[PDB]
Amino acid sequence: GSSGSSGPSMPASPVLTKAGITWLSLQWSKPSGTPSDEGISYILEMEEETSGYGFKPKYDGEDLAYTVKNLRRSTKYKFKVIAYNSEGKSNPSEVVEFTTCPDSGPSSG
Repeated sequence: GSSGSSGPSMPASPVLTKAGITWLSLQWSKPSGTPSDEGISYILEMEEETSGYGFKPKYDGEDLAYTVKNLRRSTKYKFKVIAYNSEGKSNPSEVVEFTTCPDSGPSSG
């Protein structure tokens, strides 16, 4: 905290274009009236494993969309878009929730 270099304002929560079984296609946009530097980056976070420890980074690129991978069938997960700059990062966005499709798989074996 404390005075320092400000980053990108609060971005819009990540949407869910298509919800797969072992993948999740989220969609986020840039904040209003950007500070500077064309094309912003956003880190997709997710919390659903640790015992109230903290969110972990999943994606780290300069795209306003990503295809999550390594998931579980018929499962719920949290996700929050985090906009950051090569200089630093800002506060996370609203925590959204999504579900996946069924699978069943073989199970037995």
